[PDB]
Amino acid sequence: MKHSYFISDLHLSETQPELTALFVDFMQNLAPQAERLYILGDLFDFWIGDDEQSALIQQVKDLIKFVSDQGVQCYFQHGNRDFLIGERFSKETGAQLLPDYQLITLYDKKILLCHGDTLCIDDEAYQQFRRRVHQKWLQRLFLCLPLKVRVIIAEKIRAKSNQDKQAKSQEIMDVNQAFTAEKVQEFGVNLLIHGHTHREAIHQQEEFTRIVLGDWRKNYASILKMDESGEFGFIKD
Ligand SMILES: CCCCCCCCCCC[C@@H](O)CC(=O)N[C@H]1[C@@H](OP(=O)(O)O)O[C@H](CO)[C@@H](O)[C@@H]1OC(=O)C[C@H](O)CCCCCCCCCCC
Ligand SMILES: [Mn+2]
Ligand SMILES: [Mn+2]
Repeated sequence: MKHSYFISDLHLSETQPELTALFVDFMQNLAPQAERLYILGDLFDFWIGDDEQSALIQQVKDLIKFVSDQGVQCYFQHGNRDFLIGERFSKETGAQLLPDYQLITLYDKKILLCHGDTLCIDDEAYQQFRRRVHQKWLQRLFLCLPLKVRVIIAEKIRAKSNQDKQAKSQEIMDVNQAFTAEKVQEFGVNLLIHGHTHREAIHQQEEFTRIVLGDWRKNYASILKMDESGEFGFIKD
């Protein structure tokens, strides 16, 4: 039974070693038997450049490389927490980098993949911040700074973002339905998979189905599985 997995929004961090354990069990016991593994952003709590080094980072890279070298096709799509991942991280892990939208053909299904933050177009404060940090010239500037200063910048940008979110309603921090519907029509799909919005769900709209990967918490790993029988669903337990 050929099958593939979809995960996102793990936000791996030394502060939370409960998820890393869940990630190790998934990568060592289920991922090797998969045909493809897609990681749709927010694998790390934050990413400040491909020269980051730590016991947790070298662990996570190893798990991806071990799954990849066994013939599993691994893909990474950027999230908002780790959009700085580049060509070096891709070579070290085997995970091929996908653009912010990617149409795939899997098990006779046309599927649109994105992280999910580009669909929250009513969060205008976030979208303006997203346009700035995605400019290549400023990213080259940021990566020229020493490793230690970028971490504090990241920890404080994280800190501000935690404040601004409590200033926002839940509506504008979720996906705009009309825009999301237009995306699906642009790519000609009946199936859309994304993360970012934290709320694991499967919405069976009339025109299409929208699968939402949830956050990983200490007691739950959100893992979507599709197989060649055309079924899909989240690995419970
Ligand atoms: C080239 C520069 C490199 C910088 C490297 C950055 C390294 C760290 C990046 C991770 C931070 C990331 O969490 C910020 C973010 O995206 N938050 C949005 C998101 O909230 P989450 O909890 O992360 O899901 O989802 C929420 C719902 O959609 C959304 O609301 C949040 O958006 C925010 O809260 C952002 C704040 O509203 C504004 C942020 C301003 C902070 C400083 C801006 C200065 C611009 C810096 C330019 C150099
Ligand atoms: Mn996100
Ligand atoms: Mn996230």
